[PDB]
Amino acid sequence: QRTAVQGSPTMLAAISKQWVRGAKVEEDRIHPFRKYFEELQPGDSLLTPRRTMTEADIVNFA
Amino acid sequence: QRTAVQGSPTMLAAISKQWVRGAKVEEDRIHPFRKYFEELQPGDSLLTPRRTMTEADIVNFA
Repeated sequence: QRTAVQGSPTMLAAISKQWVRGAKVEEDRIHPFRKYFEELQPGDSLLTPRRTMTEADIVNFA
Repeated sequence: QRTAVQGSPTMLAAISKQWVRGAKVEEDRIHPFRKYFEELQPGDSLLTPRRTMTEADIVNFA
């Protein structure tokens, strides 16, 4: 049976057992790549540091 | 016999059978480096695209 489910993205993430855009995340101060398959959960999240783009980056990449 | 030939560059190119500065050119929408010797004519010309110089280029080349 095909069923459309409406709600907030966190509710839809819990219903789907998959993270969706705009759903609550969880941060762990362990990088997600260091976790084994069983230790990972949908919604485990990492905010990286920043990188400022330069004209030098355009030149070097091209 | 040595002869001085005065005229427009285009006339001098046609007389010389060599292209000279300021003479009419022919653009062909096929890159000139793809033509065999016999297909090439003096005056076959290509305008390339542009490249903007940057401080990064000075640094990288130095």
